[PDB]
Amino acid sequence: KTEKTVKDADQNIQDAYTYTIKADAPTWGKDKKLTAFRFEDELDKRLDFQKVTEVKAGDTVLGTSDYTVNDPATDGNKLVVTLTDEGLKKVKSGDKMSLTFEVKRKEVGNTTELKNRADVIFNNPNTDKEVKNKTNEVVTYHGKLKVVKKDGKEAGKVLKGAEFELYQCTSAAVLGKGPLTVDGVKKWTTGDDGTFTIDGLHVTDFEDGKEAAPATKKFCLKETKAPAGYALPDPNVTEIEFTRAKISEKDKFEGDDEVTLVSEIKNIKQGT
Ligand SMILES: [Ca+2]
Repeated sequence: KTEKTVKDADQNIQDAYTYTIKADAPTWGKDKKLTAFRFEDELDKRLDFQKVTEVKAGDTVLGTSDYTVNDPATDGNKLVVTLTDEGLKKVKSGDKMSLTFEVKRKEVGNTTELKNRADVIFNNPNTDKEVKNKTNEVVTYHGKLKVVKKDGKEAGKVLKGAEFELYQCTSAAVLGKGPLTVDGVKKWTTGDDGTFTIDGLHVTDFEDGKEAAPATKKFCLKETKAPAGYALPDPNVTEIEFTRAKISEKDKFEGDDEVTLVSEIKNIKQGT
């Protein structure tokens, strides 16, 4: 069957991840040859194609002379991987074709979901007819994380200058991997409105194209520096339940839209 898979677990915005397209080549006798075979994939506009990592015909790993790659940036983000005449010679009747390529998601954009589907288009050597087989659709979800720094007492007082790191964690008491780099940044500071937004993070409840198995996967914000005149909170680690359903909630805080999770973190004035 014609199948698409995505390997994206824990890959945030601007982290490389991969798609794989698998399809059966047609069958043909010794008196014929495969005259055309290509993969096509309309990449979501939020993706930046990086490179093809592998093209295989059965167990044969193809080389760059065996296929051509277009430039998705100049073809409306459509990727086309076409077997050359040398590449078509390496294809055996009924071979399982495979294409793996790498992308980066540039931003969350207007939906947490980012879908992908592909087509395999070839000439059937038995009839010389063009055949087009579409894959299933796979989905990758990312959301924005907005942090709003406030004074624990004085309601409505937002605080500039608070500094934070981000970690993977099982809980706020047990930090995992980090400080994480997200789109070249590994430390964020609250601005004049007491906020910053991390655009963006991989959701925890869905990964590699399917629902995640029940697990205690979370993100944690570590406040490393409090605003001037404020004591560093204890605890200074805030855990975030960064799921599709939690992100989708809206109008609970300023800037709380369906693609952003808003986390309000309190600080007590130095000397209480
Ligand atoms: Ca929201």
